[PDB]
Amino acid sequence: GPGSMNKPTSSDGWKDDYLSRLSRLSKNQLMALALKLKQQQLEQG
Amino acid sequence: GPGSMNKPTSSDGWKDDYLSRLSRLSKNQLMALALKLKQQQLEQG
Repeated sequence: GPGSMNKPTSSDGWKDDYLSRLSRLSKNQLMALALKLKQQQLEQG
Repeated sequence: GPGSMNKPTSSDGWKDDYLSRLSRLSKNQLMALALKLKQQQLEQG
């Protein structure tokens, strides 16, 4: 395997781990994260 | 024209309205929003 995780690399199974980790943030922290994500997708392209 | 600055100081106010609207979403919906932003910033740039 690729590491401690049993899942294959580069597959869309990262989305379940992203929802798993996102739920752990406080209300201010999830807002700071989503804002930091939003400004990146605006400055790209 | 020159690339600097990437934007003027004007119209930074979208960020405060983005925080204001992000706080209104349910636990599942704020994660769907952040995931929709994440897959875009991974495909872009």
